[PDB]
Parts: sequence; C-alpha cells; structure tokens
Amino acid sequence: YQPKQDLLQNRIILVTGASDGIGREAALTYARYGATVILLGRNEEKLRRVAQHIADEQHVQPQWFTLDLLTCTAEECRQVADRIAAHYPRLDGVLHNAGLLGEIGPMSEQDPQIWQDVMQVNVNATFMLTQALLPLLLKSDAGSLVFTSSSVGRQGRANWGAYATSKFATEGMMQVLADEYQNRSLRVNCINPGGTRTSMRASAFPTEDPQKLKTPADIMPLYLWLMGDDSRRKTGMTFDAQP
Amino acid sequence: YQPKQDLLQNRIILVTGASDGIGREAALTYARYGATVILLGRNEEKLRRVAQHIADEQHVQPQWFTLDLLTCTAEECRQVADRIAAHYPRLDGVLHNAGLLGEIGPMSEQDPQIWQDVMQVNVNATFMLTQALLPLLLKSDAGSLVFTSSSVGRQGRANWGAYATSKFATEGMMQVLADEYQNRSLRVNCINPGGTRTSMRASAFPTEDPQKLKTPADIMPLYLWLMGDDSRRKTGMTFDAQP
Ligand SMILES: [Mg+2]
Ligand SMILES: [Mg+2]
Ligand SMILES: [Mg+2]
Ligand SMILES: [Mg+2]
Repeated sequence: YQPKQDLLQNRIILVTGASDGIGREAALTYARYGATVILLGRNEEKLRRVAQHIADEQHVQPQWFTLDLLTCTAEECRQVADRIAAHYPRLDGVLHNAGLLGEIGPMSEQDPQIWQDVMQVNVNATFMLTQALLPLLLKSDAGSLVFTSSSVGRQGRANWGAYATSKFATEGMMQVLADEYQNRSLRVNCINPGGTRTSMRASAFPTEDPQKLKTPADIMPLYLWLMGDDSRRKTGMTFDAQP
Repeated sequence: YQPKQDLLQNRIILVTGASDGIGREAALTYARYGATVILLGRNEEKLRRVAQHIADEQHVQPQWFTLDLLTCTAEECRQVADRIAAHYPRLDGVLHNAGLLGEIGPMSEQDPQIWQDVMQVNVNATFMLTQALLPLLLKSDAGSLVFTSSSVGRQGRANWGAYATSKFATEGMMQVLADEYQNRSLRVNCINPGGTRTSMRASAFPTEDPQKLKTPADIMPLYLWLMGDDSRRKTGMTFDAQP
C-alpha cells in the first residue's frame, strides 16, 4: 500500500499512547499524510515533544491531552470530548494504541491487582474514552475507530494472562461497535501490530533480538489504510500488520 | 448422551451461581449422578434451600459458601479455597455459572459503572476464584474447570455491550488456562447454554415466550459430559448446549 501524500488531508484523528512507540509513529505518519492529529497520553512533557516534532515538520502544533487511562473517570473522558468539540467540528478517526501489558507468567501466579489494572486500561477506560467520542466520530463523512489487538486476542496462549484476556475483550467490544454502526458512516476495526520493535515487546521477550524485528515505521501501511477512504467498506474486522 | 447413574460418584464439584437457574439445576443433577457438590452463591438462605433439596434426595447435606463476586477480594477467594481444603482432599470440578448481564442497549448509552460491575463479576472475580482453586483442582485424577460463555462471546452483536465483551474475555481466559494445563490432569472448557428458560434470558428478551425455550433440565447432558471421564481428552474448547 502506497497512497498519495494527501490521503488524510484535513482529517482530524485522535491518537492515544502517542508518547512513544507505535502511537508516536502513527501520530507522525498521519501528520505527514495531511492529518490534523490530536495526541493523547500520560506524560505532558513527552507529548509536548511529539507535538513539537510534528510542528517542526508541518508548521502547526498539534493539540494534546494528558489522560491516565488507569485512573480516569467517565467524566474525565467526557472533558476530553468537550475540549475536542470546542476546537474541532468532528473526529475523522480514533486510534487506540494505549495498553498495559501487566504480568507475563502462569495463571497460578498472576497478581490480582495487576490483572485488574490491565482490564481497567485495555478494556474499561478504552471503552469509556470511546463512548465519549462517538458523537464527534459520527460527524465525520467516513469516521474510522481502530483498536489495538494481539495474536493472543485471537488464540489464547500460556503466560499471557490479563493481556490475552483483555485483547479477547477488545475484539468483542470492537465487534459490538462495528455491528451497531454497520450501515452508518462509522467503521470500526482492530489492528494486531505483530512482533514490533517496542519496549512492550522487549519486556515480554527479553532474549529476543529486537533488531531482527520490523520497526513501527515498517508497519505503517496498514495504519494509514484504515484511516483513509480505501478501507471505507471494511468494518468489524481484525487485521494483521505482519501476516 | 445417556451416562450411567454413577458417572460422577465421589467426584467433588464446586458449582457457582447455585441458587437458581442453570446453577441450581447443575448442582441437583451432579448430586443425582453421585457427585459431592459444593454450592457457592450470594444469598445464604437461597443456598440453604438448594442444599436441603439435595439432602432430601441424597441424604447428606452439601456444603455451601456465600461469596459476592461483585465485591469479593483475592483474600476472600483464598478463604473459600482454605475452607474447601479443610473438608476435602481435592476438587474434581468447578463449574462457573455466576454471571451478571448488566445493561442491554447501545454502546452510546452503556452505563460506565454497570459496565465495570459486569467486568468485575464475569471476568475479574471469576479469575480470582479460579486462581485460588487451581491447587485443589490439580489434586484430581482428571480435574474439569468449566466457564459459562454465550453466542455473543464468539460473535459480538448490537446492544450486548459489557456482557458480550466479558464473554469474549471469558473465552480468552479459558484458552490461556487450557494451554497452560494441556499436558496435565486438568482440562478447561466453556459451555454456551444457548437460549434457556431463565430470569436472565427473560430480562434480555421480555417479548419472547419462555415456554418455547428448553429448560435448564433439558440442557444438562452437556454439563454432565464435561464433568465425567467421557470428555477427558477435550480441553480448550467451547461447546454449545443447543447447536
Ligand atoms: Mg529488559
Ligand atoms: Mg475522502
Ligand atoms: Mg421482565
Ligand atoms: Mg473415573
């Protein structure tokens, strides 16, 4: 997939987990294809840095929001949606890249509190944030809501504990949303980045040589395709960046 | 499936949600096929009634435990496992029938608090209880751990919100567990009861005529098959009571 440089021109896209890794890559890449990108993350100064990088390249500084998905309330999610609604007439896209890995190890050992934290970030807060942004998404001529999945969201595997559970939940919640919007202007889908050179991947696989992995840059074609009009007939699906 | 009347003779099986509906049916039916049944539920007097019914038929009163999955802690789950361990040398089976439906309606409207409650009962507390009982399950010559799923745990559908999300999570968590135990003495699987004559079904489908549905009694063959040795080679699977 090699789209024109103005695929996303004027499309307003919110990118969560934007501080580093695949989230930062997608924010940069979406801005480079003409998007008006809105960044969301945990750390204010780390967001400022990504936004400044886009400003250095596009010459308009992206707006950012700090939101801690672990601790956020429904009302805090509504505050973000209210703040976006005050600056923009619509969202054309929402890419959820934020996620917590939690503990890798056997179910006999999984820490209950960490397990609850994984569910809270990956499922409940991602839901709460989504719900607050649905009205803005429906203002798009062709809105696109994307969740982050994993191969362990399709087939559970030993030691993947809360993470795998939360990615199965993410496929389910994506399928509910996609069915509810199916004949309307909003499409909803998941992306499995596959093994990619990130700190999360290295934490799970400390022996692996990350230099043998594709980078976040390498996997961008799929991320671009789901936000652009070439994917507009596709909803309810889960895609592998590296099949 | 028509097994001998002593299929489950002397097998010690914990049944959650045992106060009414499919949970109460399975507790009765397991006792009738020779099981030593342990009941778990919310209401003490409702449990006493089911246990008394089994005592009236088998002449030994089942032990019961009150546990509120909505509010229970890891330590409360460990207290149950400790109390079972003090009376019994093993668990031969654990059937999780407890579940919360939460709200049926569109994702734009799902109440966040109810959504969190559904996740807490159907996923996190069911996990916590499971983890606390794994050592007792491993003492069985052929232990069987069964989760309750739904057709909306395999394919998401409009208006199924937190419930569908939590049943996808339940398939994932069942697949992790099944992979971790695959070459050991514990098998792990899900059951989808299908549309059955219960208060949960009627709440979701108020127009439907429940008298046209199979009862919990009708769907028991599968519940019996998964606790008996005829299923001992099957793990990681999700079964429909009514295909
Ligand atoms: Mg390391
Ligand atoms: Mg267009
Ligand atoms: Mg009613
Ligand atoms: Mg036997």
